[PDB]
Order: sequence, then C-alpha cells, then structure tokens
Amino acid sequence: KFPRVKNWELGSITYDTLCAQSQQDGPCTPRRCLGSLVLPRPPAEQLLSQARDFINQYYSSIKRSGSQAHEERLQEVEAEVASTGTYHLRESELVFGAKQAWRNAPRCVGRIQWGKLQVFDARDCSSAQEMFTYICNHIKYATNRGNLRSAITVFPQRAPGRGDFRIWNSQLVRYAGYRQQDGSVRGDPANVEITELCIQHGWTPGNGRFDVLPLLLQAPDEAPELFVLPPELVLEVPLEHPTLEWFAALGLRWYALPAVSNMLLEIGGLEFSAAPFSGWYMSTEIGTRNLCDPHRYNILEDVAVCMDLDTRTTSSLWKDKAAVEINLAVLHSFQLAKVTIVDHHAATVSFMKHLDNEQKARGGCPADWAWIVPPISGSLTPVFHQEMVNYILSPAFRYQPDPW
Amino acid sequence: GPKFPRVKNWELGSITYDTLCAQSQQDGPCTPRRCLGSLVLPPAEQLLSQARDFINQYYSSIKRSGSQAHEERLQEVEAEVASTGTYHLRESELVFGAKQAWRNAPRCVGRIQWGKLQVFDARDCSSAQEMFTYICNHIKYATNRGNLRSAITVFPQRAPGRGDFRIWNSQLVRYAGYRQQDGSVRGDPANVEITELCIQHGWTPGNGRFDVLPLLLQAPDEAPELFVLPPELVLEVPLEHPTLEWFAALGLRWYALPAVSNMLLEIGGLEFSAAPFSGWYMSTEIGTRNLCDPHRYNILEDVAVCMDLDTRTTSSLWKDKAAVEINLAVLHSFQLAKVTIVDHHAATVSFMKHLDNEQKARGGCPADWAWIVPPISGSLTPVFHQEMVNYILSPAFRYQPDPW
Ligand code: HEM
Ligand code: HEM
Ligand SMILES: Cc1cc(N)nc(C[C@@H]2CNC[C@H]2OCCNCCc2cccc(F)c2)c1
Ligand SMILES: Cc1cc(N)nc(C[C@@H]2CNC[C@H]2OCCNCCc2cccc(F)c2)c1
Ligand SMILES: C[C@H](O)[C@H](O)[C@H]1CNc2nc(N)[nH]c(=O)c2N1
Ligand SMILES: C[C@H](O)[C@H](O)[C@H]1CNc2nc(N)[nH]c(=O)c2N1
Ligand SMILES: [Zn+2]
Repeated sequence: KFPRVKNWELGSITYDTLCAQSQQDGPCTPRRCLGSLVLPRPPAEQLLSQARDFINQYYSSIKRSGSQAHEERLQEVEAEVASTGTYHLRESELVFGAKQAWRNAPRCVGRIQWGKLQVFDARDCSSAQEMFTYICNHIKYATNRGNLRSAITVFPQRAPGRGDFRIWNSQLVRYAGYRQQDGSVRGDPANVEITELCIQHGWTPGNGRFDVLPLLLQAPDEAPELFVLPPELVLEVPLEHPTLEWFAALGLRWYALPAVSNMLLEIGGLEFSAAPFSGWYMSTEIGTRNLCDPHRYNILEDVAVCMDLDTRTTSSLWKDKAAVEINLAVLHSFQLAKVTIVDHHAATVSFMKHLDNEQKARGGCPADWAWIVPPISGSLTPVFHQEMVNYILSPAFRYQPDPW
Repeated sequence: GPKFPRVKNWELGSITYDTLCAQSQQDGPCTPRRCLGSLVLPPAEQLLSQARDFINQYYSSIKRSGSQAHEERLQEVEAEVASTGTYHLRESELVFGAKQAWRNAPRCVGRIQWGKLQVFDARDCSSAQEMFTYICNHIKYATNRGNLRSAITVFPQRAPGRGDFRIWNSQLVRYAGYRQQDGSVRGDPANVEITELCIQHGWTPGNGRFDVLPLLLQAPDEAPELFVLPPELVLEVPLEHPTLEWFAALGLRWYALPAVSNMLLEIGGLEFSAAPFSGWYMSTEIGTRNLCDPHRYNILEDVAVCMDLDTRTTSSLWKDKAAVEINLAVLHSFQLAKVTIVDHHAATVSFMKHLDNEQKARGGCPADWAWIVPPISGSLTPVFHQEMVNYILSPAFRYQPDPW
C-alpha cells in the first residue's frame, strides 16, 4: 500500500508512510487522475473524533502523550461538545495548529520555515473595526521595514448559529483592476470584481496601474465595511533592472507582503473563516506569474520590444528571454530595497531539505508537484526530478466560497 | 452539473467536461486518499473481452458498428482464440490500433499529428538480421534527409510459450556512456548499462562524448545479436549559436531522429514487444533535458562560464540564462541543417488545438500535465494554464521490463 518515491537526479528512494494518516479524500480515483485541477468542487461524533485526534497530536508534540494534562484536556473537550455541540482551543493549541496547517500545505514550497510563525490570537474580536486594527498590526509586524517575518492572525471561529467573520479580499494587499470602456483592464485583471465591490461599498477609486485596494471586512451577519490601509503600512518595491536602464521607465512595482486572507483554517474540526497569513515572496510569483501571465499584467511583449527582440516568431525565444530579465529585475529591486525575497533555485533547494527533514520526522511530506515546480526553468530545479505524494492532512488550510 | 470531471482553462476562463474517461478500462496509480500522478513508473477470459472492445472500436471508427461484417469479425476473433489461445489483426486493424495508441498516449504533446503515421507492418520478420533490415528502412524512411516523417514498425506479437521479439536499446539512436576510471561518465550517463551490454556482446567501443551505439536485437529464444548502424543512416546536427560564436567550439551535437524502441504496443489484448516508433523533436528535449539535466550531459555550468555569468550565486539566474541559449542553439542549428524541430511554444499552442479537436471528436483527451508542460518557460506556454485529466485508454504504449 505504501508508495515508493524516487528522485530521478539522484536515484534515491523513500516510502511515504505518512499518507496513511489522511482522513480526507482528494479528487483522484483509480479510473482517473485530477491532480492538476486547481479547485475541485457538524454532527457531534465527527467533530469529537477530529478534536481528539488533534488534541492527541498536540500532546505528542510536547512529549506529554498519555499524561494527566492530556487526559483531562480530552475530558474537557468531550464535556464541551456533549453540552454545546462545539468547543474551544487553548492559545498554545492554536499556536501548534496554525504551524501544523502550514506544515501540511501541499502547495507551499516555503515549508522549511514552518516552525517559525508568529501567531496573533484575534479570537476576541467582535467588530470589523477591531478586525482592521488587528490586520494593521499584522502588516506592521510582518513587514518589519523589509525584514519580513511570517505571521498569521486568527479571528473568531465559525459557529452554527451565525454568519462568518470574513475578509472579502483574497490578500491583505492587492492592486485594483479597472474595466475600461474599450473593454481592456487598467491594473490587475485578477481583481476586477473585488475592485467593483469596493466601489459599490463607497470607495473612491484611483485610475492607476497599481492602486492598493481597500479592505472589505465582515463581522457576522453584517454588510462588509470599507477600510483604507494607511499607505505608510504598505511597503512597495519599484522595479529597476541591473543593466537595462530603460526598465525603470516602465514604472512597474510590486508590494512586499504576500498575505492570503480568504482561506479557511481548520484545526481539530473547528473552522476559522478569517485567518490571514503572510510570509515572503519567491521571485517567480511576481516576475513570472503576476507580471507575465496573459490573464494578469501580461507585460512580456512590451518588455521584449524594449529589448528589441524578434517578436515575429516563437523560435527566437523572445518570451523566455524577456521573462528571465523580468525575474532578474524583481530579484535585483527587492535586494536593492532590502526586502526579503527568495529565488526559485534557493527556494526549491531548501524545499528538498524540508522533504528530507520531514522524511525522518514524520515518514513523508504531502506535496503537489505542479505547484512546487516553478513556472520557469522547471527542470533546472531539483524538485522537478523529485516524485511527490499528494494528500490532505489536518490541520489544514482550505478554500472556501466568496461571501457574496 | 454533469457527472464527469469539469475541466477549466485559467487563461481563457473556459470550461469543458471529460466524458471520454468513462471509456477507461485500466486503473492508474491514484486513489481518493492520495495522488500519485507525479510518479514516472507506477487467461482467454481477459483476452477475449479486450479483443471484443478493440474490434468494436475498429468498427465504430469505420462507421460499420452492429453490421454483419462487424459481427462476423467478432465471431472469427472468438473462434481463433477458442482454438489457438490468441488471434491476429487484419492489416487495416493494425494501422488503426497503432494510431489509436499514439492518440491515447497521455505523455505526448505531439498528438495533433496522430492521424499522420506511417505504419510499417513487419509481422513477417523471423530473425534478428531481418529486424535490422526493417529498422534501417524505418530510419531511412523516417529521416528523409531531415524532412522527418512519423513512423512505426511493428514486429511479431508475444506468443504463448515462445520468446519475445525485443530491441534492447531504449531508442534506435542513442549515445554511449563510458564509465571512467574516476567514477565520472564520458558521453550520456543515462546509457551506461546498455553501453556495457554492447561491449559484453562484442562491440569495440569508441572514446567519445557522442558515439552512436550499436543495436542489440533479439529474435525469439535466441541471444541478442549486435548490429552497427551505417553512419550515413544516422543524421546528426552539430550545435552552434546564432550570435555566440564560441558555442560551435563546444563540439556539442544531437541526433535528428527521436525513436522509442523498448515500449510495448498493446492492441486488443495483443502485445507487440518490438514496435519502435519515431517522430521529430521538441527543442526542449535536447536543449533543456538531454544537455542540462544533472544526470545527463550537465553542460549548464560550462556554458554559463563561457557566457561569463556569475555561477557562484543562484539569484543571478545564470542557470536560466545559459539554458535559454542552449535551447536557442538547438533550434537554430536544426533550422540551419534543415532538420525538422518544433519549439516548446509552437508545440504547446498546437497541443491546445488538439485538445479542442479531441473535445469535439471523443469528449476529452487524456493528458499528463507534468509531462505536457515544458521544462523551461512553463507558465509562458498555454498548457500550463489548462487543467488536464489523466487516464489509461487502449490501444496503448506501455513500459515493459528490460529483457535482461
Ligand atoms: C516564509 C516564506 C514563504 C514562501 C517563500 C512561500 C512560498 C509559496 C509559494 C511559491 C506558493 C505557491 C503560490 C502560488 O503560486 O500561488 C505557496 C503557497 C502556499 N503557501 Fe507558502 N510561502 C511562504 C510562507 C507561507 C506561510 C507563513 C503560510 C501559512 C502560515 C503559507 C501557506 C501557504 C498555503 C496555504 C499555500 C497554497 C495557496 C493556495 O493553495 O492558494 N506559506 N507558498
Ligand atoms: C510528430 C512529432 C512528435 C513530437 C513533437 C512528440 C513530442 C513528445 C514529447 C516532448 C514527449 C515527452 C518526451 C520526454 O520528455 O521524454 C513525448 C512522449 C511520448 N510520445 Fe510523442 N512526439 C511526436 C511523435 C510521436 C509518435 C510518432 C509517437 C508514436 C506513435 C509518439 C508517442 C509518444 C509516447 C508513447 C510518449 C511517452 C514516452 C514515455 O513515457 O517514455 N510521439 N512526445
Ligand atoms: C503566504 C504566501 C507566501 C508566498 N510566497 N506567496 C503567497 C501567494 C498566494 C498563494 N497563492 C497565490 C497568492 O494569493 C493570491 C490569492 N489567492 C486566492 C485563492 C485562489 C486560488 C486559486 C485560484 C483562484 F482563482 C484563487 C502566499
Ligand atoms: C516518438 C518520440 C518523439 C519525441 N519528440 N521524443 C521522444 C523521446 C523519448 C520519450 N521519452 C524519452 C525518450 O526515450 C527515452 C527512452 N525512455 C525509456 C523509458 C523510461 C522512462 C522513464 C525513465 C527512464 F529512465 C526510462 C520520442
Ligand atoms: C492548471 C494548473 O494546475 C494551474 O495552472 C496551476 C499549475 N501550477 C501552479 N503552480 C503554482 N505555484 N501556482 C499556480 O497558480 C499554478 N497553477
Ligand atoms: C518526478 C517527475 O514526474 C519527473 O521528473 C518527470 C516530470 N515531467 C517530465 N516530463 C517530461 N516530458 N519528461 C520527463 O522525463 C519528465 N520527468
Ligand atoms: Zn492523481
């Protein structure tokens, strides 16, 4: 049953025994693999057993498995679920759970950092106003003048009687997308809809290519509220190129802080609908995907023309050439601005080490090959050559529907 | 909606559903518990129903399903199995099954060409010497002085209590890999074992980085015989760069004809253990994988030193720059020598067109995302953004164990 896992550069072999701890089904069956889809489409005893498993994971982590603290905490959980149909985590438990959700995230290549996570307990939040304050602290902390620090802030869990705490934005920092008369988009095409929502709720919009969006924050069962981030909290990096003087004239820039804000955090069967987290960028996210994706800023052609490349044929490799300069520009500019960035070689090399650490520690690591391999120069990185097993462990981050 | 996998393109936002996967009669490696999609390698009762399915497929494809000739062919197939334990394909059935196997191959991006395949029937072949003649005709035909033509030569099928026809080499044309006195390898490190098997069977070896290997050909129940390809038959392309003048001095080269020779061709339960097939190259196969893989020629550093890059640090993207030029050199040299090649941009754009063709014709196309997406410039190609469903259809090419 246990899958044999080979690295093809090195000829080495491991066996994933960790996958036996999965309690949640992915999208594949023996008839067909759907491993490449991005998104595929409680009652007391089910919660109670997810809770026990997690409490068990927690006492294992602190080497107190079977002790008196462990025993009585299980009793406390059974007592609370039996009476109320739910329960609550202690702060240390939450801290362990948040790190473990990151650790378990098959699509994250930055997991060597997993144990280094500042966890802000925001479960004593009763308003969108308070959410904003908490969010501003997270950003201030996480940014740290360019010396970025991984952080998560956790707002109040879901409850059966009421609506969720939610952040409408998919990240804490995002650029606006304005549909134009002419049918094109100024700004980021990925954010057209959230830009339109911000306007609908009273935002006076800019008209630039990089207008930081405001936040729509939603307390249970209320209209979302609009909050503009103080601009001094939002660190941005102007993009120049080491050798190409003209590159700066493109006026391209990106924000320092990658911070997901619409994923659900699940710990011990409890669900945290608003729990934004941030780390630091790997350069290809910006250099390749955000700037060069055809459904994003789509700047490749512009850059190739600047580079006076032959755009008439594909075989001149003008796309590859321009894409490299752009990734180079992102790395250079971040390093110049003294803002933390990792390149895809450094990142994937450290992910290989993480795979080795996890093998010894846990007997495996869930990993999504298509997400782990970078979007340029795939086979030039060691992860390309590494077979990977993908499965869902809890604690987990999940996707959740947009609240509108 | 529909109870078949929903399949999304993220560049375009368009949706399809795959209904072809319903036809799959063979389980892959994945289960709901865990996806294994990134793994490289993972009596008469059974034969007769496979045969029936194939005959049904043939008859549907010529629009004569349910007809008297369809039923008589079914009856003829049953009788032949009933008395001999096996059966035999009519000529046009083999032609159809061979193309269908190419059409069904999830790992091939060149499938838009599937309808154009020269099928050479070599089911009369009765010795190792004749296999050689057949193979020489294939190479001459397929090479066509650089205007390459897809072809497959089919030798006799596995028999009950009778040895297989086998080609021992993994491709018709491959370079030697000589294990050096100091652990390192001269030539292609992927070919150490086969090289050593050639020497063991009486080949006098060269001392070069690019020595074309001899063929080890095995008739049923006989030891393999060694055959040297006449060099006038093996078209090679010396590698040079359009602007970097020193690149020619590296003395790199590659062969024109990519020809898989150790795969099993399965058709209606019949097994063709010797059925070598060939197409033409996608440039990344040579420029990226064969030349730059750490476990192949590993020339990235050498080229980056020539290009005067900073190889002491990852963030100079020296690997990415050198890789781009090596690929460009491959494209340019093949073009100069008038030998067919396709770049990873054109290949993938044409594979997208193939997915549309197949949606309309069969209701889907089995595709292995990890293999379809090229090893450089991944997200710059349209296939990165296209979700794919992977499943096994028959007729098929299979991996098979090495005969020794
Ligand atoms: C510390 C530096 C970090 C780096 C360099 C990093 C890198 C990455 C990259 C490149 C991806 C793929 C992103 C994409 O292509 O959309 C990713 C995904 C992800 N990361 Fe990390 N990450 C870091 C920190 C974190 C932290 C702190 C967390 C949570 C505590 C986290 C959780 C996730 C999750 C849940 C995904 C999947 C996102 C999705 O499926 O939409 N990462 N990361
Ligand atoms: C016409 C030009 C063709 C092109 C451009 C092409 C392209 C490719 C590429 C890039 C791969 C992946 C190779 C690798 O990374 O190892 C591949 C795999 C494959 N191709 Fe095609 N191909 C062509 C013709 C053919 C033909 C004629 C056949 C057989 C009838 C074929 C059958 C296959 C099969 C079975 C694989 C899987 C190989 C494996 O798993 O080892 N292709 N093709
Ligand atoms: C925490 C962290 C570190 C890092 N280096 N980089 C990141 C980028 C995030 C993750 N992944 C993209 C970025 O976030 C973008 C917003 N995510 C929305 C969810 C989503 C998902 C799929 C398809 C969709 F249409 C929408 C996060
Ligand atoms: C027909 C055709 C067209 C084309 N453009 N390109 C090709 C390259 C073939 C396919 N794929 C690599 C090349 O052939 C190499 C032979 N591979 C043996 C099987 C194998 C599998 C995994 C790991 C291994 F070590 C060995 C064929
Ligand atoms: C269809 C395909 O799964 C999709 O384009 C994925 C591929 N791999 C990825 N890998 C990362 N890191 N991020 C992505 O957005 C994607 N997109
Ligand atoms: C581990 C991974 O499956 C392996 O390195 C695969 C990835 N994709 C590939 N894709 C192609 N076309 N050829 C290959 O050899 C590989 N190698
Ligand atoms: Zn799968």
